[PDB]
Amino acid sequence: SNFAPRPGFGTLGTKCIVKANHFLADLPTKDLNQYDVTITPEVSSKSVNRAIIAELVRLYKESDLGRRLPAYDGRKSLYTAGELPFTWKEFSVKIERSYKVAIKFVARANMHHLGEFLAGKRADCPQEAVQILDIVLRELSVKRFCPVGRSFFSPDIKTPQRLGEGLESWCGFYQSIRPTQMGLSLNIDMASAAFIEPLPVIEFVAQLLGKDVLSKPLSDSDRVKIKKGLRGVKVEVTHRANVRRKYRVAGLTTQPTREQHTHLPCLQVSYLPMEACKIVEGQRYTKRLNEKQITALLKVTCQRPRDRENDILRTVQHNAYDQDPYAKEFGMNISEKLASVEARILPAPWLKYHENGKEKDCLPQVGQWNMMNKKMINGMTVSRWACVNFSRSVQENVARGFCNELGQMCEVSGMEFNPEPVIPIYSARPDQVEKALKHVYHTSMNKTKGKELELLLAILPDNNGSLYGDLKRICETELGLISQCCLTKHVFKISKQYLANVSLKINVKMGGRNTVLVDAISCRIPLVSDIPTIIFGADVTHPENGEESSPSIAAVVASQDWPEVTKYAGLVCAQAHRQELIQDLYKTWQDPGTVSGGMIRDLLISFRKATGQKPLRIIFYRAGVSEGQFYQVLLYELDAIRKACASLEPNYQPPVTFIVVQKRHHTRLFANNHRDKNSTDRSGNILPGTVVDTKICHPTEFDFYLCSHAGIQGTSRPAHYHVLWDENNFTADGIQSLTNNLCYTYARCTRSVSIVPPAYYAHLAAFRARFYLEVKPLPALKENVKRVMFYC
RNA sequence: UGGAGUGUGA
Ligand SMILES: [Mg+2]
Repeated sequence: SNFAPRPGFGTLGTKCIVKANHFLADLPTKDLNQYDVTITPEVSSKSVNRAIIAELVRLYKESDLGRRLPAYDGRKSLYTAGELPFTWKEFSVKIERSYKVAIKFVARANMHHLGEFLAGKRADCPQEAVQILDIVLRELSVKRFCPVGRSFFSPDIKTPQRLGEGLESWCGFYQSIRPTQMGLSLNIDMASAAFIEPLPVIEFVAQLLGKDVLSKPLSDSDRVKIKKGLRGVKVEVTHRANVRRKYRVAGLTTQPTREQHTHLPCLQVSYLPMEACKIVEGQRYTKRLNEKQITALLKVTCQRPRDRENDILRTVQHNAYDQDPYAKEFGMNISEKLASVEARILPAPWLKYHENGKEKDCLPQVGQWNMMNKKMINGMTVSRWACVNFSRSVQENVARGFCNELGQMCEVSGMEFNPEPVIPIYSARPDQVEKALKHVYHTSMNKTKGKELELLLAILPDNNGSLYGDLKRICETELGLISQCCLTKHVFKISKQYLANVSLKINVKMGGRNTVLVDAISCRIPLVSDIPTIIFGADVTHPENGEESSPSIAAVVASQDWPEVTKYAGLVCAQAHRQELIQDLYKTWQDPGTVSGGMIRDLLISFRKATGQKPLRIIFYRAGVSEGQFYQVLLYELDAIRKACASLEPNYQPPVTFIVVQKRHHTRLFANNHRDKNSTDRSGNILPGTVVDTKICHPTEFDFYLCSHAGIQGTSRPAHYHVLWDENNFTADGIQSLTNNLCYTYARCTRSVSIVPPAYYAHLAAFRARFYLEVKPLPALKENVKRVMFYC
């Protein structure tokens, strides 16, 4: 069947007005038609095909096209308002390479279907009409800019400037039409991406290396880095007077020119000298940025909400959609004002802390609170602990003092940290991590009469490198320990807030919890606390662009303690490259008969063992989907859940509520009045816990926008929750309030988070599991670690 | 790796 229809509109919270970045578009009625494109020989170059089509149009616009102006998608589809006076005619295009183009009328799209879908009278989205409108709107943007997909950004509009290590950053908008509740919306939003500067090869190499290589040949690592950076760069020769030929470069010779600047190897297309070549403008940097040039872009793309709103308004008026021939002929009419969306600021929930404290309750003012005069619900009275000093700057006395300070902070925050460790702290070196870990574990087990450790405070260096991952992998797949790796800078500079955050982390890293909603304690949460429910969360973390070697990791967590649900236990796996499903939610093989598996079954069994009873309802929070596979993901990951529940106990099919969360979109909400105190306590974003479900949401399906976090800088992007499946029959107010309330139960922070802790923990587990691989099956987690939040 | 929050809808 189709998705879950929207049951209604929310009412809770104080009314307020925000401004979205969606611009109303009025659909035309011109009987738009699509004409197929066939070019022989076949070339997969979108720019070349577009140029060929443009030349064909210029040649034969008044010949047999009837003065009708086509709109070409770029690869295979051509759209024209009305109907051309011909059906199947072929035109020859000579660029002098010659091409043969075949054009045939395919079918006629229906704008009335788009109107019916936007009016809420059906549930099927006319992808054809939406794509035709998008392409006819973006023809002029493609012509005037450099397309990178749905974003057309070019220089001389924001003065692109230096980024770091050669490549720079460009600025511009992101345009994508979308069918919303109020009608078609042009989702214009500012965007930026990295570009390679048109610099000579010598200058670019010097900037990337940050030094001079006039007389120093490159090392193996330097050569590998140069090849990785330069793989896929177009360069043009400049030594010739009037030969503007281009030579794509992917391989570099291993020998110098003599075997000018002939010492260094010359690029191979013969052997093109690297001293008389220039990088072609417009190239895009692949892979991912480094830690130094990511922040340089962050200082560019991170601007105030008012500045971003003004930039979007300026960009929309700069395109002038009311003047371009494509939209004038096609009947398009785009507005130039931000939608005045009404919102609702949901109230913050009451948090209950331990009775043994001055403050037994807390009301988060602006989405963040403090632990002063409060104690955790559950201390864990850690008794056995040890420390490893993987650093040389810090001394034994300094490390012992840091441990004592952390313990005192834990005790005053509500723990019972042991004053003295099992074994005296000793300093090792960051290369013998395995030997140090086995030595510490074996010594601790030899002492304390064969009782395992409960914690391991590790002071690893600032830029350790290949050390944190190895340490965590060994401790969580070969030893079975719990570690609290810290950095040397914070050990040297002790701050009470840092100690409190570390205490909050190590409380939940050893069982128990530190804060609970009063509604959860009082068994008063709508449609949750009435009967036991297990709240799941999934996330699939794909590797860095082209990384076939490394597989993709999927993680699934689930709440484990009922009456005050805060404790999530998760499992991880490794599946095929760039796979958008989770093949390990259920697995059946032959073993004498057919023993089952998967993560759903294991987590349900763990929940049953932990709380004494099987869960009665399920609330699934999926993440990491790309909007192109909702149907497939829902079908597979709901059939897997049903089969896992059936296999565990017969006739056990609890209701499920499949909700997909994703923050990767370009829907921004701005404060209606920037001169008023209705925004965050800073000079920035809108108030936390504000819900939007009108005028920018799906016309018929069930979704909402929730900005539950207090943005610290830049324009905070609210999360998007889409309820694909709903068997509990959640009301709009109930689901919005529940999702907002969970955001206040994050273990590691004393603030409200943007996405739900289920999905956030699933993402953290998936990101952490990348350190375990060293083949399709990941190493098995130890049995003393899977029951505790090792990832937090 | 104290933490939340800021850049890509494959
Ligand atoms: Mg994720």
